[PDB]
Amino acid sequence: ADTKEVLEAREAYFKSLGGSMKAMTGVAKAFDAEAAKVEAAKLEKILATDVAPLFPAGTSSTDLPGQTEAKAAIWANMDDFGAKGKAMHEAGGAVIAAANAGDGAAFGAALQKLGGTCKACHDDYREED
Ligand code: HEM
Repeated sequence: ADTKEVLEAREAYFKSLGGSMKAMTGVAKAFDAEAAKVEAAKLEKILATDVAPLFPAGTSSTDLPGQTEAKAAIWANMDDFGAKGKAMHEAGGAVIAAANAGDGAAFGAALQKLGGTCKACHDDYREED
């Protein structure tokens, strides 16, 4: 694709996810049902973004040095990359459901699971440079 925009788009998407994770961690530390539901509503919209089109072949850190942290491995293991993304979506759905139920204990436990999915993908597909 016209490389510039996909790189901006996916970085914006992950940045918003990071912000969401940061806010929900604070809520988990001091559970408040209304704060949890507000963050969940935001996360719900973020998770609706289809990022597949944002990862066209040829946009790795090897192809565009210093402009992205996406490892070439992503395109070498596309099915796994998609599997890891689905795991996050599922874990994220579980967090939203917990927040909407107003269950603090379920919210915290679900948040840990979501965090694990960020790490699982980062470990294999994101540059640590
Ligand atoms: C888990 C909910 C999750 C979070 C949180 C998260 C955050 C995140 C940030 C803050 C970045 C850097 C973005 C920036 O430019 O500032 C980032 C980057 C990448 N991520 Fe991530 N990420 C979470 C989850 C996942 C999952 C489940 C995957 C893989 C299926 C994934 C992948 C990536 C990749 C690739 C990058 C690099 C993108 C680029 O540099 O173009 N992340 N993530």
